[PDB]
Amino acid sequence: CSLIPDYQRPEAPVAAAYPQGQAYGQNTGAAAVPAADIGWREFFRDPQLQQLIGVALENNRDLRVAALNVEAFRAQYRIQRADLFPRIGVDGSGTRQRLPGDLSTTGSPAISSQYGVTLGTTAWELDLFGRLRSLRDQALEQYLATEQAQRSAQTTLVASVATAYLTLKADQAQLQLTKDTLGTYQKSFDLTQRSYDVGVASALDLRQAQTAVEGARATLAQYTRLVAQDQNALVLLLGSGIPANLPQGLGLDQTLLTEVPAGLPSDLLQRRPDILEAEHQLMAANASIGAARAAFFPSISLTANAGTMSRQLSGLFDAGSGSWLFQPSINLPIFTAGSLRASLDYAKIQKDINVAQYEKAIQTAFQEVADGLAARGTFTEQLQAQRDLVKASDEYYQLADKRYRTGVDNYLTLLDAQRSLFTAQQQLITDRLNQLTSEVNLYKALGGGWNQQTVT
Amino acid sequence: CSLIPDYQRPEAPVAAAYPQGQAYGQNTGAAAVPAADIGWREFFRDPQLQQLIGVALENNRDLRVAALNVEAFRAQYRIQRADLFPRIGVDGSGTRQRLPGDLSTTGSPAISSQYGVTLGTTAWELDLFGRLRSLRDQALEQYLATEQAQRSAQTTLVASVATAYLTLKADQAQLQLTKDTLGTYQKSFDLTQRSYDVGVASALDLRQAQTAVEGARATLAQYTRLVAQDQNALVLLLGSGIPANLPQGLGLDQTLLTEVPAGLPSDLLQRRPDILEAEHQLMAANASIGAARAAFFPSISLTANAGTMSRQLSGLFDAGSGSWLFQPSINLPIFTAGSLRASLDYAKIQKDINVAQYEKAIQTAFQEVADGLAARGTFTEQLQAQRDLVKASDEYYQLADKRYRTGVDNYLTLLDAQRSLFTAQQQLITDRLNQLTSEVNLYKALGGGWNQQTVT
Amino acid sequence: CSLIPDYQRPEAPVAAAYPQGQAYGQNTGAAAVPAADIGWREFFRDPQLQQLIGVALENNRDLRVAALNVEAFRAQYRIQRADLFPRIGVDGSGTRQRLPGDLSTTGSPAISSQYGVTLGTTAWELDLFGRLRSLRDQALEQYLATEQAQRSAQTTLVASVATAYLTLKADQAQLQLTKDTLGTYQKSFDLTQRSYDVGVASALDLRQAQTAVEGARATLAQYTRLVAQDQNALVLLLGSGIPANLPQGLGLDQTLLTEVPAGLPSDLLQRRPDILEAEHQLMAANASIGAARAAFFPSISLTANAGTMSRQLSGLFDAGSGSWLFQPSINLPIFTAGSLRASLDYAKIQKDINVAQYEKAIQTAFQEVADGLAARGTFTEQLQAQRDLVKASDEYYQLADKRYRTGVDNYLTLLDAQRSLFTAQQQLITDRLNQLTSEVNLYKALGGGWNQQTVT
Repeated sequence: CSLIPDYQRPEAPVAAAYPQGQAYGQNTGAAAVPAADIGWREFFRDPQLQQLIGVALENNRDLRVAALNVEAFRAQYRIQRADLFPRIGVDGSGTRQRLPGDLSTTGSPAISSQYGVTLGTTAWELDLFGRLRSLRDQALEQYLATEQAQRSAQTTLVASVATAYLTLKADQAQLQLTKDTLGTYQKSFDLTQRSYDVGVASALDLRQAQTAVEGARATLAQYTRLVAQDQNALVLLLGSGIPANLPQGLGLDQTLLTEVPAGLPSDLLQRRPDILEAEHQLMAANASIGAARAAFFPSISLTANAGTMSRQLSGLFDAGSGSWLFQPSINLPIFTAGSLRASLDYAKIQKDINVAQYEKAIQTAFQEVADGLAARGTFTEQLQAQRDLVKASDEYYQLADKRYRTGVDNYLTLLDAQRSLFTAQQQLITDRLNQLTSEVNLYKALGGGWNQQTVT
Repeated sequence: CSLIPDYQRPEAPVAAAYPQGQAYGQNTGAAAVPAADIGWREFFRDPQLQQLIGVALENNRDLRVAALNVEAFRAQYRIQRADLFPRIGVDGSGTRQRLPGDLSTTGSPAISSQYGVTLGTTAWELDLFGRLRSLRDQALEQYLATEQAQRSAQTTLVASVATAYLTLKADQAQLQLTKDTLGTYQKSFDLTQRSYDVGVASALDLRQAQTAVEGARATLAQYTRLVAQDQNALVLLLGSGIPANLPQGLGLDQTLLTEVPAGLPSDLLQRRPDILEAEHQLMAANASIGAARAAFFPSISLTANAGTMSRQLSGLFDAGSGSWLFQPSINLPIFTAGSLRASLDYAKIQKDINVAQYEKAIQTAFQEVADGLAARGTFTEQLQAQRDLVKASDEYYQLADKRYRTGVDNYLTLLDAQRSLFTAQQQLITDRLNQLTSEVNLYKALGGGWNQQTVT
Repeated sequence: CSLIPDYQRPEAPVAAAYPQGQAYGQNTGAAAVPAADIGWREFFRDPQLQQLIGVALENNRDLRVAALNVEAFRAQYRIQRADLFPRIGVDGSGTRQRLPGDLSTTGSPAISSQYGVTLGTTAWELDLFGRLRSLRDQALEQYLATEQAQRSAQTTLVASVATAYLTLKADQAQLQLTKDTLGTYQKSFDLTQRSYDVGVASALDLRQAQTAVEGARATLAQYTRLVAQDQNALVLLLGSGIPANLPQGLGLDQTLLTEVPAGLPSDLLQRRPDILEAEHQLMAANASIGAARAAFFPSISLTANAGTMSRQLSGLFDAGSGSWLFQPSINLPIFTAGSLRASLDYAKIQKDINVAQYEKAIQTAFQEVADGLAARGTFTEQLQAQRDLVKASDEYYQLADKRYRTGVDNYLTLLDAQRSLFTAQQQLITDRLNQLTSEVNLYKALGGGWNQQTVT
């Protein structure tokens, strides 16, 4: 017997379609090559990023823990596996008691005694109704779950490494942008000083100019700090130092990511690792019901022997001192005070809990992918507008500087255009960061980067 | 015996009063109907929200896990409960050994053997000094704790659902506000273009105008994204789709929430579920001391029988083969190497730990409610000022546009007034969101929304 | 025997040096007095903070849990310790069975029986190959780990208390700054009203002025809220009320912190408590290998007696009813179905897992200190620039107000200078907060504030 219930994978409690509305492109339906199947070496066009990910998979201690845990759980399966087979040792026993007259063989106070090197099993449980086999398959599903948890952990690592790298690249651009800008404010301030010296620019003009310089200096210090803290974050996720002979990277203006396709909600159940994870736990919960069911049914047990017994140690390995034992022990529970029913309620409840966690994982997955698509339907429009804003801000700036130098107009307008230009450029860098990050996370949420190369 | 210590609920280590200072309204003292007692159907005036909460309580997988866990722990109580009663089975034994001559009945190598279908108990522990009863009441308090954890989980769910909904409603307003505003910037830009074509507005004016348009376009894309991600967040907390025939909602200008009263700090100990939770764990810790104390005291045990024994299987259900057994086993420990004292130290330490966690929960609760009241004493002033800022910003805007069109004044002033108006309106929406959120959280922290209707 | 493997502390998988680059001061190399050794009473120059920390160490429930847990784990060690010594009780047994004729002494259905108050041990495991001693030293390392976790918890508490206090002091300054500023906007608005009444200032001027007033009012309400919520946060971390007779504090302009030295990366392995923590867990993992190894080797066991036995209860404490028992039981496993190998794989895997967690803790520590130094190499430049920005902003303001009052220039410039001044001052307060916080955290990450006074 196996008393394990049949397993029916529960109904995905999400909509058949990903959402629609103003924020999303049209649903692309079924995907020839699911996003879960696209290798990260392919998804990440930047060759420098690729190597970094590689380093991280080799060296990152959290992922290393996740792989070790797969082994831990296999070892656990191997323990339960062994449990269906008899433990056989060499049991060298030896009683030597003094009894009183009213209990002795003689009738006066005697000293009886025995000895016995044997070979056999004690209390071997014979798995007729399948308590152990159930516990075993429960351990197997848990191993399988832990296998999925590793893949999950990897996809999380890939996403974090790419993000840490992109964040670095962003802040490096902010810093460089700030460098150039400070140079320009210093230049403008010097021109304005020569003008003030010569009688033309006002003290107010000069203070305004100074104001732009100092604000830019402060931002410079900030981004210098952020760039460095980004490297520290990346080195941590790598689990070792930044390699010394990287290929050249790609700038954020270039194309960094492969378009990965939406797929259908239903692909998550076959392809996202933490959903499979949760499913395995459910199947483990389900196997544990078997165990609790078997506790009702009769329970075979067995001690078995062969060896040499004697009255004194000296007669042990002497001819015809041979000994053996054979002893079955069938047991059928009849009255628990509900204990066995309660243990069975417990196991079913545990299954129900895992149904619900499995549903949850599905729901979470939907939400994250939906959000990914909300980003994908909106960031192209946003960057396009933000780029227009930079361009116009820049035209605004060119005019305002000219109108100021020429005496035609005031410093306040120049100051206004300078701020507008600098904040738009910073913001443009951030928007591009956020849009890259949304796709990275979308790739992770579809089923991510477990594969190095695309699987056909 | 029960060797469980008397339980004295520890002293609430918080101030008798909620704080005072510039940030708070006067303490309202004792509350006729404690906030914990106000049903969410009453606290939440918005009928659309009400249904959404309802959907969430039916469908949310995390709360479903919490309820299942209550059952899990009841099942656990039922196990310990059963443990004070004898396990009675049908134990069909059967030895068959070969002994040597110096051990046999004969004096030459013999094969002895027995068989015996019986009915009785093995090693039934008789609970004189109460080890089991203690373990049992420990399981009962844990069940009670888990009951409180569900209520806690519900109050967390109510708070999150209301928040997710309000956040949606806020972003919907931001989006609509942005829509209108873009329309106005487009309109202004077109007017400024006709003016430029006709010789009047300057190129600078035109660039400035353009600048407002593009910034507004970018914000539009952003809020379109946020509105959608908000729906995704709400659908997740609901644990199913947004229903298809909702009542009409209420706008954020309208009255959304019932005024809930402060109460006294002391109400938290009778009414906040995670404080009661922590208390039950403390009472469970306390019950476990009983268990460890009993390990010192003597320990009755019992095997009992009735059945049919025989020398061969064939004589089992034959007349007068009747058999029975009765066997007590009192045991008083005398020398542990401190083990039993250590086990008792452990249990007391575990109680102390739970005293401290119970105190903590109280302290956390105080802090959260205090913060709630800091919000309640300040958000009315803040919104009032922010509304004034909108009004004045709007007057500022009307004038600046007029002065610009009329040639009386420059585009920079118009641009300044346009930004001031738009950021104040956005900020006003956010402030109202934050103030609603503070009360929602305050309601949760007082003891929340476990009840559907107000309890009298 | 101890079958525990030799322990080699793993190689610190971080760079020999802390990072260099634009963000960092030169590496200061080895430190005469490591930062871990500087007492918090010394590191924190503010006497009011010092007392607050003191209060927190006395009263904070989380740290109290951490200390109790050290005791819990010592108790656990004491349990395993006791396990190498024999449990000796008083075992008052007593069988009374009815057998059938074919099993009885007589040959017809008899009722045999025995009784026996004794004193001795049951199944005392004799630790030849060291299963128990291993389990014991595993419990000792776990105790040691938990000891380190307390220190860690303290250093976290010190850092949080200082931070909560600084955050309070910051917001108090923001609030005061806002108070003064509002006073100035009200003053300016009144002057502008008298000007408008008298025919000179324009309606636009007046609206602009109003705008500054209302924005300042809203900020006032906000910081009033934040100041209070900060106190609530501090009171929580203290685990009791704010004392009633504090020394006077220090303002944020003053010197608050001792310069703590970098040290070398290598100091973290001897001095950061959670790294030592992780090491102890590793040494515990390592000790558990011993246990699993011993399961292969033979296994001595022993029951021993002295007492009084009899055929009837009435003969127990009668002369020459003396009884005793002596019974060894050596056992060597021969066939497991790989179970014992699997259990040994498991224990080694568990060691490997702890190698990796130990490495991780080191890596995390490096990252946090590196970040600390990135702050230390950049915040002096940043504050210096931000201070310049305040100064210039203030000059800008003085001029703009003068040029406005005098009819020489417009309100927009005044408005611009007013915003620039107020946001720079707020920002300056925040930067100073962040820079203080970085050093506080840097001190914590080096090895923190376990010591009250500097250790020589």
